Amino acid sequence: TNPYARGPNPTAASLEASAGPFTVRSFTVSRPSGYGAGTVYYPTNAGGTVGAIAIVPGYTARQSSIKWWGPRLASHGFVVITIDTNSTFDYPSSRSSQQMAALRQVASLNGDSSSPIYGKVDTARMGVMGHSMGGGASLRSAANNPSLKAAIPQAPWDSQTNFSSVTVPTLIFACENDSIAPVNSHALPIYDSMSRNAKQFLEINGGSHSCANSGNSNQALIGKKGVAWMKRFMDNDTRYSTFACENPNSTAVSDFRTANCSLE
Repeated sequence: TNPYARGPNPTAASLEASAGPFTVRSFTVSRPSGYGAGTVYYPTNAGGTVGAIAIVPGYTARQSSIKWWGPRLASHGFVVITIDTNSTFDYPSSRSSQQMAALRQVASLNGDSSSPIYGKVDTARMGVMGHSMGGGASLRSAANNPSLKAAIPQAPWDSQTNFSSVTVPTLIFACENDSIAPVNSHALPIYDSMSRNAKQFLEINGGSHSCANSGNSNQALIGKKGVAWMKRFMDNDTRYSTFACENPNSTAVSDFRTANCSLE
């Protein structure tokens, strides 16, 4: 039996719903260390320790742009920290350092008797997500920290596209009509550079640059795939292998690619 498995057996409906089975609470980090601000979302009743995920917004953006992931993931059994960066003008490398600092503070708070997440986190199981320059940050975090269990960059942007050293299971969300981080020069080549990992590419049909941000019209599909990816790879939960590795068969998807994804 998988010591990391949490929650009931998944269905398409359970993954497409606004919330998973678990009750979610949140709090603001009092003295953020290494980043600007943070909100921690956590399940109150997960039935065991859970992995943690740090999410970074893009340039000139704030927590609001990515915060829909907080409740969506936490309600399926993850601790999620959404952050503001030291400056909204920070570039990917700086964003990556702050993303890892956010994971470190979640791990420290796990050992803080006064924190709401005291003893709730399996601090060996961590993941990274982020939008555009925060997606580049997540890729840098994965390349520099191979012990990370999963990475989900959305509409990624960086000054380079070669992330060939990444061995972390990486799911890239791309927005077909993105004019800020065009898929042909960003998301697609970044996806194609990784030959050493489980990976996936899901492009949203007709999507603009913000197609996976808070308020998007595809939270059923995007949330299904993000939660399934984190379940399969952060929890080793093979109940989610089909949901994580399959073509979703959606008219909202204009391009789907995947490699080294079990599907068993």
